[PDB]
Amino acid sequence: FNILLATDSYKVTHYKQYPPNTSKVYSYFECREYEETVFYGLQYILNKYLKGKVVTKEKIQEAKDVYKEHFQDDVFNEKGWNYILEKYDGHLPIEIKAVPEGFVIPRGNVLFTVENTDPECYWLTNWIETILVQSWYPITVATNSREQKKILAKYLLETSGNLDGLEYKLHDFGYRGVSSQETAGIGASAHLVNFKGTDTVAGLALIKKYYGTKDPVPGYSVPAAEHSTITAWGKDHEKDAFEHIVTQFSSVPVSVVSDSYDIYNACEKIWGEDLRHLIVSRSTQAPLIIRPDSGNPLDTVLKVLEILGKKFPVTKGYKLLPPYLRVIQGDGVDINTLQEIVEGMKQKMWSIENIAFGSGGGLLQKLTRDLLNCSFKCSYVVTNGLGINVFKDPVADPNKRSKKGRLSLHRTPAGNFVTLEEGKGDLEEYGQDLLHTVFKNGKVTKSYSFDEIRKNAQLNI
Amino acid sequence: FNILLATDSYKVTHYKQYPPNTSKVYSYFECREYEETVFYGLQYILNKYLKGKVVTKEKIQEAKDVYKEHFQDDVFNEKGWNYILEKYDGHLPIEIKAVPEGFVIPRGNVLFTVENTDPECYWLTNWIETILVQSWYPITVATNSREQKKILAKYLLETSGNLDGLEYKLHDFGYRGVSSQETAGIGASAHLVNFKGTDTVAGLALIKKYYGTKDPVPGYSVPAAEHSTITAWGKDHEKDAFEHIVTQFSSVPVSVVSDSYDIYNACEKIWGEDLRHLIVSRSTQAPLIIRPDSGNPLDTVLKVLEILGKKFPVTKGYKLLPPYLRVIQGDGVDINTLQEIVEGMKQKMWSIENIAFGSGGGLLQKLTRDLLNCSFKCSYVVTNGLGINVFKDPVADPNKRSKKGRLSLHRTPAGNFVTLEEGKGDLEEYGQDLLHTVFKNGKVTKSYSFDEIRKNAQLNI
Ligand SMILES: NC(=O)c1ccc[n+]([C@@H]2O[C@H](COP(=O)(O)O)[C@@H](O)[C@H]2O)c1
Ligand SMILES: NC(=O)c1ccc[n+]([C@@H]2O[C@H](COP(=O)(O)O)[C@@H](O)[C@H]2O)c1
Repeated sequence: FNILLATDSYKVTHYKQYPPNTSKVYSYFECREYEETVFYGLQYILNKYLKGKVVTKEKIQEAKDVYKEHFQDDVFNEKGWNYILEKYDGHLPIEIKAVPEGFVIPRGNVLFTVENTDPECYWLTNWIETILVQSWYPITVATNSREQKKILAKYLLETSGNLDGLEYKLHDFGYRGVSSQETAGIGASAHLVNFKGTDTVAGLALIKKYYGTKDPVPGYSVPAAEHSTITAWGKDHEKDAFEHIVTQFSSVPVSVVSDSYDIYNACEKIWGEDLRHLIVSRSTQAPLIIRPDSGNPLDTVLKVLEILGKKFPVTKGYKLLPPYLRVIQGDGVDINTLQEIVEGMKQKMWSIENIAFGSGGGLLQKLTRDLLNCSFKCSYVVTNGLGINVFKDPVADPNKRSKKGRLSLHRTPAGNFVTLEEGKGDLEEYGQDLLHTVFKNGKVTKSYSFDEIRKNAQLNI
Repeated sequence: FNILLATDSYKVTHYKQYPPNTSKVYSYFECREYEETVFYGLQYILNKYLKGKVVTKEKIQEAKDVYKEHFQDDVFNEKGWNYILEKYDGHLPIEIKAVPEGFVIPRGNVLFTVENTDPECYWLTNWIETILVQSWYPITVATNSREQKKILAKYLLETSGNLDGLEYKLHDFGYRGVSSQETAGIGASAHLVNFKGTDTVAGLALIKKYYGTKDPVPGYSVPAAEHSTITAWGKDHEKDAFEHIVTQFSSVPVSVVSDSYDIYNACEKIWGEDLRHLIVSRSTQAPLIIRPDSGNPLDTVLKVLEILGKKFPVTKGYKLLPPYLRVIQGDGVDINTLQEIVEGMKQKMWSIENIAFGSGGGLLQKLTRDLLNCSFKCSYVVTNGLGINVFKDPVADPNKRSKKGRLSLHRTPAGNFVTLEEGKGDLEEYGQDLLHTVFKNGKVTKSYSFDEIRKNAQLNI
């Protein structure tokens, strides 16, 4: 990894575009005004990509040769980097201030800020914008996940009276659905800020390496079948597949995909008759978890619950299946369908304790920077020894307006958050800044554990 | 990276669910029936994650410790992996056949197959499904990027009778909008299969390391301004920013974002009057590229085109701006809005040679496995010494039905593609199988250069 090659190309030519005599470039990151976002992921970026000696004679050479060919010109600021190499032993003269990871802050607030600690490197602050803006992913995943947790708590509570098992209603199935091995780990860890159910193993590695927890692992899983593990027996032997797997994993929870050929036939006949004796004998701590994987998410769940209800003993006002029988909808689930499904179940008078959800692509991939409008902007800049407040303000789009001057975040007397502009924070009217330095001159100054982060992101419930 | 930790959690328990006496598991990947996909990206995966000695005593122990806590049970198939370490020195007893990369194949066709080469490793085939499926991303970006090229080619050919400069009509801006550094490079290289304009430097590295090109680099870029490059000067001194920039880059093409305050009160006044002399004086090889970044993409472009048309000399029957002035729409661009904009310009009688497009999130992030239905499935298995064709066929979703038995791809006598199922491919009816062994027993057996891929992915016309 060469940080000199980890930025938008045009940013290579920027050092020649700022106002002469500029000794400071101050920028900030916000989820421009999901009215509530979870701040998570910076630490990962700090350690893995910005910490220590990121500049070397070799890397400078490599960049030089690349850009020379990339621009068909020699715009690369070779001298600017050698400076950092020769004076700071390849460490970035920058200071990043940010809110504690895990913090739930309303939109339109400053989350973190970046500024060069050396006037000569006034061009460095925005050079690292590209790599820093990717924190949108961890923030969005955690937030979107947390909002799904809210939807689940609301309905689980309404239909059962408690939230027993909430931490496991949304299971991560997004490993194969994301765009890369790295994205898998980042996103899966973001999801674990809110839940404990995951099949995206890469998530456990990242958390262990960059954040850490008291317990051995942040998330857990259970044995489960996949289509190949069923179809391999042959269509005529689907029942044999089911019987084998349930017996193999008899003393623990086990999920078996039942839609290989006909999910309904499977629930009514196979599970409800042919193997019924193997199911009802199951412990409450190790139930069978039937798993549909096709057709309309809400219709299939209701139709599957309706059938199992005629084959098994169904019992606050909502119908509950036997403690040894459960269902998991792990197909076509995203924040929107999730809402439709629980509301759809609530209507049909089905308790939510009867179900769990598996979300992959909709949980870790179908997310974008526009969702929370994660943006990095220049608000302050010193030119000719004079500090002026800068900002954009497109005419045809008042939403894209950025904040002005030096920023700071404060806890308001009423216990809320307020972001102050134009250095007004220096006047601690609402107390001291909430943003703390987490990085400075190649050194990670402040770090948080996954346990802290999890605590900070708890729901009000 | 630990391949023993790079799979979906439930796949760790699959070895105990397969039919007993199973010696082989044969699976395939396809983009279930965008009626034409660009196969690209496997080579990156094979070399970086599957090649060589990927199994070691350490990795076995690590994987064992994690899964013991993850499953709260000891289910990890330690004996299975030790066998691989002792028998093949950590090399994966797997063989992967695949259609040449860059190949443009219609959908519903097998793109690559996987199977174990040693009976005791029948479980390995689907253990690596998770990591192999992520190839959906490169395949999708490249395909989406190629379809957009078709659109640009169609309208640029009707408005100017020549595809000159098509290669640079769609610039990659998605570096910051993507979920990770690795995704950025993977996706960027994918886009570069069809174009040469990019700002996502990560892509140049990956191509150089895993594919290689005749030329020094796959993509190129030109100097461009950023909002902070304009606003740093101050609201009142926007014209100064513009002048300084166009001057700094007076001999090379330059892009200047001009919507920081008022896009229209910038093209008519500043660019059309105040600094017009610095513009009409520019070379055809270093024009001024005006860049709006907000408001309706189509409307802003059309309105900006009329302004510039009434301040500069305008000339197949379609309007054209002086060779020293051009426009790039680098906001709100995706496959769909791209079509609309080129369409809108056509109805307004403007030539496409007048504009270029920059796409970020829409290009590399707003995509999922759903788009092309990229799926990995088991089609052939050998149990009790006999091989049977297997597959899924969900009642409620005919679309999710999978192919049966050993597969092969063939070039029809009409220069088309066809997938022969049930090993019927052994019969040289339509020639020889196009799937080539690319990986076997831990070694990459066949590779392609980026030049071959681009060649294989070319468009008709
Ligand atoms: N434990 C499990 O049953 C499990 C885990 C991971 C992925 N998957 C499968 O892959 C899919 C997830 O990917 P998407 O949600 O992105 O389509 C699911 O629909 C499911 O069929 C299943
Ligand atoms: N050369 C360039 O002008 C350039 C390069 C990379 C990113 N960008 C910015 O980032 C945006 C693209 O990212 P998204 O389309 O994903 O929001 C553009 O609208 C632009 O404002 C601009």
